[PDB]
Amino acid sequence: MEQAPEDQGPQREPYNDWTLELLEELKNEAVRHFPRIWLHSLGQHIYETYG
Repeated sequence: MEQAPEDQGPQREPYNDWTLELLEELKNEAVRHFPRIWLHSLGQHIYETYG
């Protein structure tokens, strides 16, 4: 074993020493292609957040 374990199919598990780094990737992903992680996320929390 020398890789991030899927665990019951493709499923998140950020705890591992592998994913300690793949977390680094994931957050990198969340600060690379992140405009609509602000804009469609808000677009969503406006549309859904009616009142």
